[PDB]
Amino acid sequence: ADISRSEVATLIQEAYANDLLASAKKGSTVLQAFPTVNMGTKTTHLPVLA
Amino acid sequence: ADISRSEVATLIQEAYANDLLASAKKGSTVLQAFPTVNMGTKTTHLPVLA
Repeated sequence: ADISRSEVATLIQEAYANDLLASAKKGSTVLQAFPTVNMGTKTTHLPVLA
Repeated sequence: ADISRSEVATLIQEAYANDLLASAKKGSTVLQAFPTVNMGTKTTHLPVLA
């Protein structure tokens, strides 16, 4: 009688797009706000006036 | 059997840093605010209308 969508299967293709995929990534706040010191070991001692 | 941080003892040296040590020193307010005079002797007389 006629050709439905099911009767032509994969001769109609379904497409892909990635317009919604690219989520942006956010850094640490405290690395942006405060000064860093590089440590070379587990402990550093910092004298402060008291 | 395995090696712990405590089992390594003082092969791991603790570090030091002076980052937090420095503090800015503050001068007298009155030496900023008022006109000063260089004295050459203990006592100076300044007459005023009374």
